Amino acid sequence: GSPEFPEYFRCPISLELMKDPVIVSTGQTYERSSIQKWLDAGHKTCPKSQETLLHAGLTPNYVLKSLIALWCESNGIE
Repeated sequence: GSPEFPEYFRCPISLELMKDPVIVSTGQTYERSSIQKWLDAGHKTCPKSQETLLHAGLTPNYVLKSLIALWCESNGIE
């Protein structure tokens, strides 16, 4: 029983959790402030195993916001 999950709720970036979650190639959905922080730096690899995103384009994924927004409501996480 551990609250460990890559997506859906908290970001694996720094356990900040996401509000507006952004999808990128490779199918990652993390918070823009965490992902685009390093993607903008010129890198395009996932934080999991460094799966090269190849095409670095930020596609806003609205599926997760209502979910993550639910979890940071349970615990004030950021």
